Parts: sequence; C-alpha cells; structure tokens
Amino acid sequence: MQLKRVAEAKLPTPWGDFLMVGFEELATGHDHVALVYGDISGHTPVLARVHSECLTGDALFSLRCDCGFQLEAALTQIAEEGRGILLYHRQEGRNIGLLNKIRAYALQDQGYDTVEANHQLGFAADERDFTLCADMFKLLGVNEVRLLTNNPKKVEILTEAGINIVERVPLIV
Amino acid sequence: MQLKRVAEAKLPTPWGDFLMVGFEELATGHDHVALVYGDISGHTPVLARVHSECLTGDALFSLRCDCGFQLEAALTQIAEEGRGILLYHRQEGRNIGLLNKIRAYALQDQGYDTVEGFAADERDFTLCADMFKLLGVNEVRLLTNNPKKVEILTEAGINIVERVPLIV
Ligand SMILES: Nc1nc2c(ncn2[C@@H]2O[C@H](COP(=O)(O)CP(=O)(O)OP(=O)(O)O)[C@@H](O)[C@H]2O)c(=O)[nH]1
Ligand SMILES: Nc1nc2c(ncn2[C@@H]2O[C@H](COP(=O)(O)CP(=O)(O)OP(=O)(O)O)[C@@H](O)[C@H]2O)c(=O)[nH]1
Ligand SMILES: [Mg+2]
Ligand SMILES: [Zn+2]
Ligand SMILES: [Zn+2]
Repeated sequence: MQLKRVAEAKLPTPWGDFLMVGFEELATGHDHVALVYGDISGHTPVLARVHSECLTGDALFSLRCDCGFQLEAALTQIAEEGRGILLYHRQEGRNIGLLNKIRAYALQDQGYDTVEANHQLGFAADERDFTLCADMFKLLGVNEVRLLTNNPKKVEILTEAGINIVERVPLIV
Repeated sequence: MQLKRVAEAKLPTPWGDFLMVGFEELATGHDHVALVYGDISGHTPVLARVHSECLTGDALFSLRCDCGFQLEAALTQIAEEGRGILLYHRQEGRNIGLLNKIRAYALQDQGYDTVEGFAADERDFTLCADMFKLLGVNEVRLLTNNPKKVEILTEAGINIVERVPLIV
C-alpha cells in the first residue's frame, strides 16, 4: 500500500451521483481520485476505467488527443452499467508531467511522433506506475475487475501492476 | 518574476487554435498554463479570463459548482472576440488543494459552509500577473462577474482597465 484514502464526498453529475474518493501518496503527498457509481460491493466483478489525467484533453477541449472523449465515454458506460469505478490517475503526460507534454507537442509541431518525442526529452514511451491504481482498488475494497479499454496491451500491464482483471470491455469512442 | 515560460505548442480546439504556453514556478516547480487566442500584440487592452483550476468542475462534470461552465463560457467569449487569453491558474480549491476541497465538500455534506482550518481565499494572484508579463501583456479587460475580483487582481499587480461580464 503506497496510498491512503483521506476523504470522500458526493459528486453530483448529469449521470447522477458518484461517490468521489480522495487518495494521497504516502511518500509524495500527491493526490489521485476515484469516482464510484452505484454499489460496488458484491462478489460480482466491477466495471472500471483507469483514466490517466490529461489536462488539455480532459479540461481544455483539446482536439489534439481524445482523452476528453474517452473520459466522457467511460463515465457514460459506467452510468449505463449502474455500478462501476473510474480511477483518475493523476500522472500527466504518461507520468512525465504537463510541461513535458507541452514541449513534446512543441516537438511534434515539427514531425516526430510520441515515442521519439520523449526519448529526446529523456523519457521512455510510458513512465507510468499503475501499482498506485491497484492500491486505489484495494482501498475501495475491489478485487475482480472488468476493465474498460480498447487496448489489449493495457490489460497485460494493469494486471501486471497487480490488478485482478477478469474481463475486458471496449470503449465507445 | 516568480515564474518562467518553459514551452508552447499549438492547442487545437472546437473554437480554433490556441497557443498554449507552459509556465513553471521558479521556487516550487509547480506548473500553470495559458491559452492564447489570436494576436495578443498591440496597444489594445487584451481580453482575458483568470480561471482557477477546479478538477471536479473542469474535468469531472461536477454540478456541485459551475467551474466547468465558466471555463467553457470564457473560451467561447474569447473565441468570439478573436483575441484573448485564459490563464489556467493551477491553485486547486482556492489554493488549499484538491484533497482539502473534497474534505470541505465532505463537511458541506454535513453542516458547515464554504467558510469553515484555512481562510476564505488562500490564493496568490501575483503569479497570474507574472504570466501576463511573460506573455508581454499590460492592459487587461478582465472577464468576470465578481467586481471584487478586479480589486484583488489589480491589487496583485494586473493592470485591469475594464471588467467584462462573463455570460454563461
Ligand atoms: N508524452 C505524451 N503523452 C501524451 C500525449 N497525448 C496524450 N498523452 C498522455 O497519455 C495518457 C493517456 O494516453 P494513453 O495512450 O495512455 C490512453 P489510456 O492510458 O487511457 O489507454 P487506453 O485505455 O488504451 O485508451 C494521458 O496521461 C495523457 O496525458 C502525447 O502526445 N505525448
Ligand atoms: N473551499 C472551497 N473552494 C471552492 C468552492 N467552490 C469553488 N471553489 C474553488 O474556488 C476556485 C474558484 O472559485 P471562485 O468562486 O473563487 C471563482 P473566481 O475566484 O475565479 O471568481 P470569478 O472571476 O468571479 O468567477 C476554484 O479553484 C475552486 O476549486 C467551495 O464551496 N469551497
Ligand atoms: Mg474558476
Ligand atoms: Zn491527451
Ligand atoms: Zn469548482
């Protein structure tokens, strides 16, 4: 356990109420958050989406990526399921940070794609640590998970990070 | 100057392209960002909105506040003006932080209100003044419905020459 559950409140949205849970990294103090829809108790695998924070897409209407659409789509599918979870993993730009993501777009505003745009900035393809997400699930009393994703390689990674993914689920975007 | 302009890229949106500029606090390393629409040069006062980051409202569709609507409304009015700036001031929950904002809602989910162990507003807007300076901006036409904000922001060093109602 690298996180601690520090608080929760009712988050009213156009899909209904979500229980929003605040998490704090024990070692850094960094925050992360989860949105719980419905009753997640029960031996029934829980439908969940692991979303990595993307300021530009998530809040600034960026068309340069589909993060915002994926975010809305996940909440919708979770609402339609009536029971689910969305982990808002606050590791901006694949854990390199917002500023680095901007200077990556700055380089992409020249040609080079995502991969070499980071090797140039000193980072690898993906610098993220999903064990934190596994910790959030644990703190939420969640075991078996039906993961919302269109990338099969993600399931390999998240289960690898310690998440008991018993089933996959495509995202409508 | 407490900030440094570290990078910029084209930010395509449904209103067109914005030049997004990344800023870094010299003392903390914390980031902040600005979105520039059109050509902000010229002695003409610049229309701008100072938005304080609110994760729940800005990205998580929270109805518990109108931060998200204000955010969209500002970008729209700026787009309609054809020249403007939006400062995304990353001081969550009035500078107390996201976690504290959640445990505040937790109390509001109880009895207390938005004023009960921090003050009313812990924010420091001098950083915003710094972003404008780094953007080569002087005179500002501020987008806001709160007149008391103009007093505060000009106080923080922003040459606000006009308050402009933010239509939502
Ligand atoms: N270094 C870069 N990071 C980016 C770029 N565009 C988006 N991102 C970051 O990548 C993260 C999301 O992209 P992923 O491709 O990881 C999407 P997710 O993790 O949600 O995978 P899927 O479920 O398979 O869709 C998110 O944290 C963004 O901030 C880019 O051009 N460069
Ligand atoms: N502690 C609290 N912070 C809040 C609450 N509602 C919003 N906020 C936070 O306050 C910040 C912005 O809200 P304000 O009401 O201060 C809006 P601003 O200061 O930008 O005023 P205007 O220009 O008039 O729009 C933002 O960072 C929010 O996360 C609340 O009930 N309690
Ligand atoms: Mg605001
Ligand atoms: Zn993105
Ligand atoms: Zn808010």
